[PDB]
Amino acid sequence: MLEYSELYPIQNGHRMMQSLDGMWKFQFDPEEIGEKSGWENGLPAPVSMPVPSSFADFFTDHKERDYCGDFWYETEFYLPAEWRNKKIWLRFGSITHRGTVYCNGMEITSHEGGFLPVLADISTVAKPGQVNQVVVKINNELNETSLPCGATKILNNGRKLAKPYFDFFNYSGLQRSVWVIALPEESVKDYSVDYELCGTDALVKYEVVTTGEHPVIVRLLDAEGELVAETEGKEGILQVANAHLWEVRNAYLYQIVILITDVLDEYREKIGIRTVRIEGTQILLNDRPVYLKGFGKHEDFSILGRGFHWGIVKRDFECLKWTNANCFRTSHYPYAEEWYQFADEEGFLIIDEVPAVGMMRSTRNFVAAGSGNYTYFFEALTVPELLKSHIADTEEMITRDKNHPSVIAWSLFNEPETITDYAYEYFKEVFAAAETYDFQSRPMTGAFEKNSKPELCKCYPLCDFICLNRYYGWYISGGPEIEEAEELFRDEMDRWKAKELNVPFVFTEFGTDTMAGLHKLPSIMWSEEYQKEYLEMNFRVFDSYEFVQGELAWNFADFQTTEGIMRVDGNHKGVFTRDRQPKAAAVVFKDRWE
Amino acid sequence: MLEYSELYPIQNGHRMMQSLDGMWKFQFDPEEIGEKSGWENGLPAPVSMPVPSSFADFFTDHKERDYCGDFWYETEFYLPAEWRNKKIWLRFGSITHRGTVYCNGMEITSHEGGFLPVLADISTVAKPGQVNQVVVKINNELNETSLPCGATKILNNGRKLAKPYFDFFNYSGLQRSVWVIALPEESVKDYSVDYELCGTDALVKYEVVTTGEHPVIVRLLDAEGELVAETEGKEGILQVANAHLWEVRNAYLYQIVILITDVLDEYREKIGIRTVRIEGTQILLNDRPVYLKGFGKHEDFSILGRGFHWGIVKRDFECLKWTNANCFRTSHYPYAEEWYQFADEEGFLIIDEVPAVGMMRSTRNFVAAGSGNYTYFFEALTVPELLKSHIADTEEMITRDKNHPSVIAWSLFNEPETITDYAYEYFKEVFAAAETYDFQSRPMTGAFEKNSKPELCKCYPLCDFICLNRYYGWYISGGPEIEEAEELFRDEMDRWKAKELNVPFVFTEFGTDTMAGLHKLPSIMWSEEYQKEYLEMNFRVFDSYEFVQGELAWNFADFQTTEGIMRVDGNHKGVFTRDRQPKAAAVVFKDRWE
Ligand SMILES: [Cl-]
Ligand SMILES: [Cl-]
Repeated sequence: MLEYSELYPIQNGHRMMQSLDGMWKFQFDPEEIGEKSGWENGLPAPVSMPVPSSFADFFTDHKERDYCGDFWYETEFYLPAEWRNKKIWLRFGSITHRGTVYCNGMEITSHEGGFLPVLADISTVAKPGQVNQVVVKINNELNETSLPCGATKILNNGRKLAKPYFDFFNYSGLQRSVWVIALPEESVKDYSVDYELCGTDALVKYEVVTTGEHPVIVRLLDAEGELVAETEGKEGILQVANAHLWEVRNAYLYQIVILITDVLDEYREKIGIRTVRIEGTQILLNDRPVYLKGFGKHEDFSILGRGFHWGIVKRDFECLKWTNANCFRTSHYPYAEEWYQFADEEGFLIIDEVPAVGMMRSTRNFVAAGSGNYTYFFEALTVPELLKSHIADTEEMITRDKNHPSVIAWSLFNEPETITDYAYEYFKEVFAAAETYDFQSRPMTGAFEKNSKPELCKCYPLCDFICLNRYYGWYISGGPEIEEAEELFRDEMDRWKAKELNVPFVFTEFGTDTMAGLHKLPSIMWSEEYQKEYLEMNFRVFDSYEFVQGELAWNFADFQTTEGIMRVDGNHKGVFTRDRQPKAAAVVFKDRWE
Repeated sequence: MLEYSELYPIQNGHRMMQSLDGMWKFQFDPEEIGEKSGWENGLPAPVSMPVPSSFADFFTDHKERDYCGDFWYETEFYLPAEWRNKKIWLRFGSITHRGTVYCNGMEITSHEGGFLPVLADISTVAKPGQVNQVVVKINNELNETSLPCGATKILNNGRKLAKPYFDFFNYSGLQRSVWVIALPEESVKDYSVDYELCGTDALVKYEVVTTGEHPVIVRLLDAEGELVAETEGKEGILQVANAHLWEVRNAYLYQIVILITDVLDEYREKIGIRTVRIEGTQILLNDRPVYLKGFGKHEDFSILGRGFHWGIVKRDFECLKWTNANCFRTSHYPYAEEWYQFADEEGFLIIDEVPAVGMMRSTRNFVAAGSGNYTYFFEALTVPELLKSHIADTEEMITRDKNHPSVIAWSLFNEPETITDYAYEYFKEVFAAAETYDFQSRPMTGAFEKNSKPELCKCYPLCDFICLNRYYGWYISGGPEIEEAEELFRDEMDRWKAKELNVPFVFTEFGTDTMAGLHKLPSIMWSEEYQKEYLEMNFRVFDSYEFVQGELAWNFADFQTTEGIMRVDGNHKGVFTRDRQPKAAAVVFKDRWE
């Protein structure tokens, strides 16, 4: 279990917080001489770099956009003098992909994983009342011992080029907000809630972790601040009579309030009373079935790359609502915590995905996810280091996101090898670990490439429901062969039906690249009309199987990828353009999903 | 030698001609029951179809655009009564890809090859003074015994889908003009001219073929109609003193006049006195070196497909002149005869290409032309039938085009297998046959894919000069690897240099797909800026080798291809858009080629 708290920062009497967002100093370190040359003390010749954002798309030259290797940030903040006697942490929403944090010259901690928060305890070096310095050494290379997976090519000048095993640009930097926070010396470290429904009434079971021994009181407030339940102890049950349940696209948020007393700490968070259970082939939310309708997405916008902005969230949610979606998948990595906060208010359902993408050794991975070629990926001697990373990223993800009502499943892989017992052994461990970290035991899943065929795949028995990525009519029998493609699709769904697994299937990826404004009569692959015809055919197949309980189309919006001959300025399978405007097919979803 | 004349039709006393262009009747024959059901007599339920044009892009539904198999045309013309006693032929500029011609109910002839004229002698069935009927059964399937090569997929309904081994849409139909012509019973069938330069003076050596025994007189007129030479005999030498030579981008056309006498026939054609010789690594035109600057092209325009229109020629030549080009390659098939006629007036140099494309078994042939995978193509038992077709298409091409001054080389293959003695044996025969059909023995060549490596290729010793297709910085080390690509290019050109072959090299294909209006700073593959950077780098490499004597960039204009995931509405490697407007890179050529 973890040496820090994953809880979002708040500001009350006992807990303080100050934003470090703004313009930082930035400098590339291509010869990797920073540590030995005093950069922990300040950067020798930096530039200005916005935070949060991704560094790549600001520059005007290739070597800098495509930089791969070591690079540094530095900034300076004044701590209020009133934060003596408090524990003081730096909280980075993310450090992509790995980094060591230095503060006032001292190395505080290093982290691996570029999509989950990083906590640095600077209590012993922070100078309250004075100006303080923070310096972060970051690395954005890809390998097969960390997620997401890939490789690093050295070119003739010795400069490094990222060669990912995934299909999305390797944005990196400090992409999410950065805080400095003050906690009490005895503090709430973690807590977990589970829900039971008793007719109209409800139980909120909870457990609490603290950095101390003092008694804990837990209060639960309704939307208007009035009290509805109170229990003493670090373990308890809250009784909410005539409970107001969090519903799909109709949220109700209670407020939990955790206290440590003699009052030493207070933590407050919005939660939603709802239950998630798989009965047979159905997904039950509050004991009634739900059908998932929505999109795979990316944290991706012009200029900012993966940088968080609230304006992107607002628009992306006003578009999801306009299509009448109810659900999205945080593909292929946990998002910024603000996305889940807002999903909670709006009643969207989230499949939360750990970044286990790239577990097949292929640099053009999307044509290759149906080629039939096994890459011997889980037979290699780096696999134990990889497994340790994957489990640690699952643990940090679940701890961070488990108390959001919108999060209803965990996706623990996208398009890996599953056709050999080497991969069963691997994934069995991962699921085992995820089952222990989630106090609610909500459904665990992953998304399968076409190569994980019903006859050969070893891993679908680990899944509570099964997610399929399928491109019938695009990478398989596309264009004039599109009727062959429908058959082949039905052929496979027939074989899955024949297995009588009695579990739900969700299509988590299907789509066509579509250039906005390419019209052709008759339609051709890449036009707007072909996208509509494609979707109308996948819909017919989905609607032919009682156990298909969900469609998450790929993608919500055009996004940026590694450049290559099959990628025309990124990936054009969006239903919206990258500036968040709808292609002709968005209307297809809107109508179907009403 | 051939049972018909390849000479363009003219109209004088002795030779008459009438156009059949207009709206014809058209009908698909998917069950292939036309012959047995009386369609030779008239079509049972036809539609209207323009001639010349390609049928595919008129329709609004897939099954008809993508039709593959048998299909029929029919029209009706009145012959003047005055054409009794004349021999009467139908002349189709083309019938793509194969066809049997019926006239007034009788089968006249069938043809194989879809890019060269088809002559049908209807003398014995034509009814002068009445209305006559012509009916053509056509087939547009692809195989490995005819050119260009491919395959035919049967889908689940039994309908056929063309699966070409080449990268261009399988347009088909009656794509060029169609005449009915009247000849004298004793007529000029063929003639050939060769040129010698004697200081300021010149010799036009000629031979003539007739369908008879009567004496032949040959006259040569200058631009203004005045006489400059006369010789009796079917074999002769014309002495032109103070000759006016056809020059690059500065043409002079004399007029040859062939007569049969007692006067029984007259044939007239414009020719240009010029010489083509390869001395060492130089291409000499009129004994001085020339550097080829221009484009590979296609017969390709919106709506019309491969249909000929003079307006396309005019605009395409006003664009070539604007880029300061001097040369193009009729890739990948002989064009309509009007293109060469106009090249003669404008002084452009032409590499004339027989349609020997597809001689490697691959349906995504352009990523595969550098993959390294041999397809065992010339070891197969269809190869002798294929060779017979290729030689017959070379023979018909050369006979048709040999007397154009603009035609200065023959390309006899594009991107075939060359790395085994199976293919040497094949191509040795082809060159042997082409050498016999060309009275001027002008240079013979072909274009090589990257897979025909210097160490392995068996076929470059047959070539008078060597043509290379290379995509360094696009299908090989493109994008951020573009400096690796330059090296690799130089590595190969170094190996060719080391072979000290002392022959000229012409790059006949290099380019990048470029979406008009995609700008990015820094540039990415597919943008307009990347095209410029690509070209500026290939130019540096070309300019580093004394023996590179030509650059023909691919392509002059965006054109239509089989639809697929790597083709965004056709092929975007044009320097012009398909509507004949310039991308940013066209200006690069303009400046370099002044
Ligand atoms: Cl640059
Ligand atoms: Cl249709």
